[PDB]
Amino acid sequence: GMQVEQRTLNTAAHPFQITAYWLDQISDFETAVDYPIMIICPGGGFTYHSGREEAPIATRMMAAGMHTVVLNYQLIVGDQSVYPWALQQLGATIDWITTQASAHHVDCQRIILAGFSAGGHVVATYNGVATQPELRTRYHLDHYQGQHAAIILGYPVIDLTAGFPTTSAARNQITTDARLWAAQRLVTPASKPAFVWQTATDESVPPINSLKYVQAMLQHQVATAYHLFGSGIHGLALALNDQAAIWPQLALRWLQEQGLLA
Amino acid sequence: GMQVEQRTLNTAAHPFQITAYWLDQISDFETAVDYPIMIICPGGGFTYHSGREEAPIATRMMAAGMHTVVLNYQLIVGDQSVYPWALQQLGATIDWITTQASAHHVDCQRIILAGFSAGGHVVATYNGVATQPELRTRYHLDHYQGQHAAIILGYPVIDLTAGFPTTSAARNQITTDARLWAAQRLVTPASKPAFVWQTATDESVPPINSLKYVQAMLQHQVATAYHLFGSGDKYLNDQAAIWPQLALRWLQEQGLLA
Ligand SMILES: [Cl-]
Repeated sequence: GMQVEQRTLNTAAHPFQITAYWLDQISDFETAVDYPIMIICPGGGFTYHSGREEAPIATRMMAAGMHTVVLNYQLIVGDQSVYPWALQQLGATIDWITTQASAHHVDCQRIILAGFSAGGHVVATYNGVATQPELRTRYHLDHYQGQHAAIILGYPVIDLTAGFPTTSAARNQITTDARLWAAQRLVTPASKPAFVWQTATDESVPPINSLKYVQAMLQHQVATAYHLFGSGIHGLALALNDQAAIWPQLALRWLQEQGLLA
Repeated sequence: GMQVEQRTLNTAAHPFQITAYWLDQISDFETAVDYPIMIICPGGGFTYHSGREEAPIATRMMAAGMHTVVLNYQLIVGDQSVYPWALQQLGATIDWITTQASAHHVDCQRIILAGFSAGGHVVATYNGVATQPELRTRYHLDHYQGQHAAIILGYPVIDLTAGFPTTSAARNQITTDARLWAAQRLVTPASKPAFVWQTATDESVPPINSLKYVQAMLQHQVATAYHLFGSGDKYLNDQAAIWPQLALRWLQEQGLLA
């Protein structure tokens, strides 16, 4: 069982919506077991918030014994830019989770960020910025509590010059802050570990994006797994076990290896 | 059941050893089967031929229904170069397999090359050279019959300037033919499909080697997959059990197996 909580949060005068899915305890009368938590930054190419792939992933991750929160980060809608706002909102969401840690029994040493497509850009960029003191200051992230332990990236947008979006006017709408264009360029040995996956045949998000982030992580010897699946079927929305999608099985095992999951 | 055959073969005045592991036919009421075959180019940094990881891998793969041959390609031993000799030996080994195909029931439309570390350089370079008639001529492969359908690469050496060897004298010893240094640069749409992987327990070069090959394959629209579990034991044991499942699935997706 789970409790669903919808909220509208606000930071930096850019309100945003989240849904929390709080996993129930085995008993209300037992000493609490603090569960890890995954914060999901959806896809949607910075114009919408994808749910199609994200909802099944949330379900699967929870069945493994985790809480999940979906973060509907700033979009370009209504002639806005995404940054720096999305980074502040992700920071504010992590902070909010910490404030809920006793109420819903959240292990705040085991906060995992997961980003898909455009959300992958937000997460990957966060992973860089939030782990460098100078950049936290610059993007005002030192106002927030809590930190992530690791990230998961599925078909992430990583470099806004690498094919998505298709035009420079679109890139500059997302942000004119060129420092945030290329998330791989913000990787340092301080970046938290990452599990990255994509399909080789991806015609929506150019695969060069994940190759770029993985290169940089490996260059700085950050703990990293990367799975580029041969067939597009492995990237389809969810419904080794031959009867279930491969990638969640790999990600879960990786989280176990990283000490982030029982 | 299998039969083991040891041979010392010779091409280009550079002898080389192979061992072939020929899967037995079963007497049954299933239709005749010619089995695929995997040719293993071992690791060993061009100074030895590794068996420690290769042996159980050969064993796992044969259990999926394939023959295997192990090719002890040219090393730098005795003040020698690796190339072009290793490519010619691999070509010769494939030719040899075609001549043995009726005797052992080998599906020569399903020859799979598997290269580990330094042997990954041989296999990756071969996938590029042997699929281009002009480079076939240049490296005297025009002479040999048979062609591989796909390759597997474990933790491969791909670009002899991307970390290993650590010295120019070393690189030159492997080969002074700089066209052969960077296998990714020889990828074309004619290159065969490639499955690449590495587990955390694997000791090899920086994985940017693998990434560079895989990107080249993507750029030329050749089927490829890449499974990096980590770069550097219940969990490590498990990775060893998991990657072959992915390899075998991929081989099935490619029509190369069951
Ligand atoms: Cl959607």
